[PDB]
Amino acid sequence: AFDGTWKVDRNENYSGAHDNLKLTITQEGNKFTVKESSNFRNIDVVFELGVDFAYSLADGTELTGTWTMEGNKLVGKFKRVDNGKELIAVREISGNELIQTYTYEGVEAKRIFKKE
Repeated sequence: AFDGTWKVDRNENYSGAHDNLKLTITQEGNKFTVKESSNFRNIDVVFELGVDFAYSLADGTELTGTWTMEGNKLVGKFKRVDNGKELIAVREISGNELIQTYTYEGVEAKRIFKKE
């Protein structure tokens, strides 16, 4: 749980570099980075667990939050004040994988992926 790579593997794969997600988390003593590979380069979210902070992410973000990894959960809350105004990731490792329910202004947008 939160210990190794996750997802995606489209054949050998050629060049180009296109919307190549993949998760990979591996806590190591309050140091869990998450492999939020998305449509904003790979980009990682590093820090030391229950480590609050105002950290940019996509040169036009302001994800200010605090992930307080609780074993199998992912409580905290980051927002892009400037416009997204909320892009939490309320979530817990469903079971042999994760979703990531981006809690946004009232909605529960869950992305459905997993692990490899």
